[PDB]
Amino acid sequence: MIVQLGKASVTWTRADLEAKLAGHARVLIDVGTGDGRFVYRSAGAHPDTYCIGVDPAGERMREVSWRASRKPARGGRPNALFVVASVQALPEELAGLAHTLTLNFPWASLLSALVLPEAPVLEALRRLVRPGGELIALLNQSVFDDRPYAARLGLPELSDAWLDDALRPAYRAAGFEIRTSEIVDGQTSWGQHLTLASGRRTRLLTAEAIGGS
Repeated sequence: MIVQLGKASVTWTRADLEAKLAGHARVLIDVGTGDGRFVYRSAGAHPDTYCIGVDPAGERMREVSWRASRKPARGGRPNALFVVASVQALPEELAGLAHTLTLNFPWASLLSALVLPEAPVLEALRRLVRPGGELIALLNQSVFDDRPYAARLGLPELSDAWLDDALRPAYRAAGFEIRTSEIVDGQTSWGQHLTLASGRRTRLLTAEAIGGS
């Protein structure tokens, strides 16, 4: 596994990770974390939780990973970790660790993978989650469109029909049972909505990882 530490990228093993994991009751993984501030904040709010931000561009994470690696009084957060990788090749060292897996405003390709959906991606995310653990997605169509020009199909509205025919089976087919499908609002003034939605309509999707018994 590649870990980001300021401008440095260091190689870690499963063993290295487990040494850090010890002493933490929960594990959070944020996929497509960007600048990583969500993971940095989570680390502060939940000392019990080891918080891992993942992004395929190390440099996006330079600032936060350097800051989180300082002494606590200087802003260090030792239960924070930043890993460079994409959903298309997630590091094996992360398999089965997450209680909570977040996808916050994924770009169009990743958003597509979640709402069409796309089995290989769904299967890939499921590999990160412990049984009984949760996938939480904040979905918004104003994100950056990273898809090739030809792949710009129109994306579906997450209606009950869509959930029933497209998403539930496909998520069950990947090891996930969809819990929540809700519009994040549904009466602020014009912009309080957009601060807490960002921008217009964002929907929340949650699913529980299901295993044997």
